[PDB]
Amino acid sequence: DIMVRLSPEPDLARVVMDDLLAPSLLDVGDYKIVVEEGLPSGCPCTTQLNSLAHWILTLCAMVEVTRVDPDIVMQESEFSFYGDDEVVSTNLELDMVKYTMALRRYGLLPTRADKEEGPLERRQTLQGISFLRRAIVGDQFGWYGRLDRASIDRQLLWTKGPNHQNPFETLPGHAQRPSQLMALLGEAAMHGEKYYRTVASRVSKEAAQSGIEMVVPRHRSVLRWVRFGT
Amino acid sequence: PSGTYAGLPIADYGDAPPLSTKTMFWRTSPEKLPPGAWEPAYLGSKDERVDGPSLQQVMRDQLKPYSEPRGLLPPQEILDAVCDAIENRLENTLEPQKPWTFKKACESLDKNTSSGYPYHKQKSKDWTGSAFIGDLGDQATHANNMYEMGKSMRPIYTAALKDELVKPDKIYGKIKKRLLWGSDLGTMIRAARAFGPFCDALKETCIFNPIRVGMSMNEDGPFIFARHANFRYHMDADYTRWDSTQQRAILKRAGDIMVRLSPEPDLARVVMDDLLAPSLLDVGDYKIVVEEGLPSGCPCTTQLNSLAHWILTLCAMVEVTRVDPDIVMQESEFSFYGDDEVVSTNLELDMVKYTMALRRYGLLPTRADKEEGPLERRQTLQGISFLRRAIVGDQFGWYGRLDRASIDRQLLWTKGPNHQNPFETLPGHAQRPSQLMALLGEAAMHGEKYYRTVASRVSKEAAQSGIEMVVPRHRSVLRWVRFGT
Amino acid sequence: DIMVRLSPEPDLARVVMDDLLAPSLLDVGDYKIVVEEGLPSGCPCTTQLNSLAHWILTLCAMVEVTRVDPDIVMQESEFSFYGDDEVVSTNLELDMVKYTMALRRYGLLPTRADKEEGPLERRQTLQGISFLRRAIVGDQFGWYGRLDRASIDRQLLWTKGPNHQNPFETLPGHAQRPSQLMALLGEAAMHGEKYYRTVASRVSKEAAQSGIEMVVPRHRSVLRWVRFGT
Repeated sequence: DIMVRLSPEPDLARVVMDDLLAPSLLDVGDYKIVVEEGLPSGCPCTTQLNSLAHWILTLCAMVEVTRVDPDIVMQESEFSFYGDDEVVSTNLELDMVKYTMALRRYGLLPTRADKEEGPLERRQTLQGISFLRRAIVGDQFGWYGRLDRASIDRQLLWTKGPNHQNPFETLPGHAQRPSQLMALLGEAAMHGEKYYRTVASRVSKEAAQSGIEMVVPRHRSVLRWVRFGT
Repeated sequence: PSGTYAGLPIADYGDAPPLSTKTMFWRTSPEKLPPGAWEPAYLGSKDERVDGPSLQQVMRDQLKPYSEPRGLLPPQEILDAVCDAIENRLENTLEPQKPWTFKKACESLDKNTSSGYPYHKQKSKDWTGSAFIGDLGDQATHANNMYEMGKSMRPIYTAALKDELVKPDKIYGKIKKRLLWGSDLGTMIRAARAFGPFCDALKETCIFNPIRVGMSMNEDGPFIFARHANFRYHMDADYTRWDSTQQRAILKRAGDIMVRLSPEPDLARVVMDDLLAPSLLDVGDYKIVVEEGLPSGCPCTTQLNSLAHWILTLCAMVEVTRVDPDIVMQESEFSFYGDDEVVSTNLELDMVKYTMALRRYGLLPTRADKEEGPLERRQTLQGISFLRRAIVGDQFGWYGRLDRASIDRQLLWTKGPNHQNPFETLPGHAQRPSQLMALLGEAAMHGEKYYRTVASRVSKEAAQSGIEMVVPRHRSVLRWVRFGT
Repeated sequence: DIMVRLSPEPDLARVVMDDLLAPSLLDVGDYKIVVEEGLPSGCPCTTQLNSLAHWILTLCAMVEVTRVDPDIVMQESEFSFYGDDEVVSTNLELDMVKYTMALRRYGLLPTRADKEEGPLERRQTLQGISFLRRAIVGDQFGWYGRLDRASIDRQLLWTKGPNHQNPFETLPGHAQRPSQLMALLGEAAMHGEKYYRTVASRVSKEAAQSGIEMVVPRHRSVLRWVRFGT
């Protein structure tokens, strides 16, 4: 409803929007089945429309529970959505027992992060919450998102290439991993000297057998590049 | 199916469309061609200059020597000695490249020319000034994956007959017509990726290294030939049926070097190992198997071929002279472009033993530019030729000048659309501004008198003509060709 | 006479040239004076006109001595000229006594390039002559002009700067070092390994405590940039 009304062509956008939401047709090999429900996640718009719903579902719960009108909640809160991924920040004194119910009651399925169990927890720090799969971290210089070391490590163990049947198969030098390789250093240097140095272990070797060779940067040197850019 | 086509095994059915019964050449005057004048090659059963064998048959004729017993390998002790020397020299000269992208490889290809197996579409039919879509697109994609993955593909070469001007005999005597191998786009881009960096390296050291592929006769000529002149003895060595007489064993030796100087060697090994594996050739009705000789389709091959050449020659010299190939190669300047060679050297070379060596390898030199041998060598660099140009010893330096008789032709014939009868006149041509110029400058270097008779012909060839152009003065244009830019 | 003939405004050149050659006025401070002879050497074209005379003078003797038509000698000879700077190569059998005598008669003062004495010797080897204070050298790859040891030694020991009265003074961290300092790196490669190491360091020494850091490429890696390219 919202996106159509907000589009330069409401008359036309409506016909298209009705089409998406109409009980959907999903080709699953042997058949095309009718999917009446959930989200039809094909199209371009989709992920925006998806987040838009998430906005609508979070707000409803907050208003249902706190009983403050939705403009005041929203002037008292900072929201972050991306499809299903979400941070919800508010000064309002929200009942977490009462909240989770409303959510579940709408048929949603919230879990206590990857810590298991509730009611959902609230905290008075932002540290620890994450978003787009990076850790939300704050220091003397401001806030930033930091892809965690476990997550960094895998990227060292796997590289993308053409479709094949055995995952343990190794490529050649693969002469197009300098872009990706650089980021890894950046990501690492935000975990202090100890770590970055042992990521300086691997990013070194896997640079020998590759298309070109450059020298590995200094920590403080790359951390700056990483934090304030560019 | 099975199992013998012109001396060679059958492996499968062919998919090659039929041979061109047509020429691209067209006459410039209706005037009756001079006596003994070159003409486009024979065009089969519909050709009207003669009734002769099928093109099918002509091609069988061309395939005879691929089945011939191969010649012998150079002595093992001399073979490695050289090969290790050649690579070290490249290593001391070649600027290391950065790997060729699909993007780059897809760009390199001569877009005006058949796709090969299996669509057989001219490449332009499917390109976007950008990348291959549709048919070739898919073909181009698949091969690229097989590259990065270091997995293998079987080249499928298509066979053709070169449309060119030939000595009239080769129409009215024993009909001959030269064989070409069309590569398939898969092998094409694949080899382009694998071996493009190397060829580029070669390009940008073609004056310092004997492999002159990519050179400019005009810009680079005066200094390549200047290096040659720095040596006492010079020799034509003129080879018959180079590509057919080749030994894969040596093609593998040049393959090894090439692969050794490639950015992604492991990826390159495969491509080579394929290129060199017994070649499948698509000759119309049947695909057959060519185990020996040089498979000529893809990029690379010409540098590959010269590189082999380099080896063979360097072998004979070490074989005969008894000298370490480093010294030979430092008492000598070479020039190879495919089979076209010129060898300049300070070492007294026993011409009898030397020729013998080459023949023993299963090569076929004829006599320099006369009849019968022992091969011979001169004290002077004039008289030798290369890339169809006579090397000239001028006060302003050395150069390449296209011979009189070669000019007469380029004035007698013009390239156009494909037609049935070479003798028709191309109704009021347009495209000559560049080509006319060059031949006017070619004739420039043959003196003031020759230039006049040319100028006039140029002009009535500028009669019914697209651009009403000036004949510049001789002095002026002679300045223009020699010195540049 | 030649320069004018072969210039697009001959009429007007005739003047400037007739001007440029007329008994010349030279301000030495106390007085301007008249110099009627020798080269008047301030003008853009100056060095070409002077080269042009060197040619004329070289041929004049050569032709006198061999007694062959000057254009013939020019097709049995190759010449390089740069003001007073020459290399004369030839297939003509040339009498070194009479040649020396012929020039010293034109009033020239040649000498034996490396042993300071005439008649001028003539060797069978292009190696050991210099041109533009680089020495002619030939290896298995071809010929090249190389700058010698002492000159490259001198180029490290000193550097340009603004005007000053005492030359042992040292300015701060000279920033226009790199673009040159690299070339020095180049020109020493051509003396091979041992020496190149000797320079490789002296280069490190400075450039670090100057602009940024220097990459000191491997000896064989410069040789290729230096000899071949690019």
